[PDB]
Amino acid sequence: HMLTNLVAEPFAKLEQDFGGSIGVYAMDTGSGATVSYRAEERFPLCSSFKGFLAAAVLARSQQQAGLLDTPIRYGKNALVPWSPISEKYLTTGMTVAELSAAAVQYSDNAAANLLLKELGGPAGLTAFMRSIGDTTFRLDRWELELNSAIPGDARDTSSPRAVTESLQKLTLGSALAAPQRQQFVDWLKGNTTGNHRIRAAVPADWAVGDKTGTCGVYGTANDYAVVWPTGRAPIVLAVYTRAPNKDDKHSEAVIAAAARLALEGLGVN
Ligand SMILES: O=c1cc(CP(=O)(O)O)c2ccc(Br)cc2n1CC1CCCC1
Repeated sequence: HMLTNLVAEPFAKLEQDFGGSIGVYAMDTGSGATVSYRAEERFPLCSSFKGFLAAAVLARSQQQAGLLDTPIRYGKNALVPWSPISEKYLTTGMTVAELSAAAVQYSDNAAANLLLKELGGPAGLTAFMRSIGDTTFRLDRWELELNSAIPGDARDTSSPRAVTESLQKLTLGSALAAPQRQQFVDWLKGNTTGNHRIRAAVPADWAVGDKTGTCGVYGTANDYAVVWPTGRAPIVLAVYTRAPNKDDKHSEAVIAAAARLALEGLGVN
């Protein structure tokens, strides 16, 4: 609740050094204690929607047996920049399960767009988020246009608090059936793109699943994670940044430092 104040001045100093805005929401699932800094502001999702995309695919797999094993074929024209798995299987195709793992663990853009098409596009993923009680999340566009991160534009945004609340529901709550919940957790744990973000703030003997996002403009980048500290209940957190100038650079170091301050606020140093 009021752990925010153990670290509200440290967050203001971090954001001043960064030269932009940092949004943080962290929840101790044991006590319900929370740390919030700009937790209600909108930040561009960038690639961070791909974790929710995989969760929506897993949800649909509860109603559509065989969905995950469905082979998907795609042409050269489906490849977009940063498609490091899907480019290796262009001549063969991949299963829905494989595309979901590529979208989560490599942030694969072709895979993301192919899975968006299966769900009925950005409105389809937005519908899934509404179905679990998230009224903040909006996806509007596809890869790569959703990365514009225009100041003041609500398109393709959510808030750190809504991302944390939704992540808790999907990974630890009852939004997915048990097998689907563990598959989502296992994809997040195998992510390869987040070593310099939240993961950099967590001890090596704690389990962590995360999903990154990097727009590449307006100092805009983010990460959300579930962390299993030993001997206590899991922590769910979201760290989002943006900056006023198109040329402003994101900082992975600032996201790690924000994650450290959120864990210090919850008393999990
Ligand atoms: O779509 C992505 C995906 C990633 C990996 P994540 O978003 O951090 O999960 C990414 C990473 C660093 C940076 Br700079 C930019 C990125 N873009 C936008 C680019 C503009 C053309 C090429 C893709």
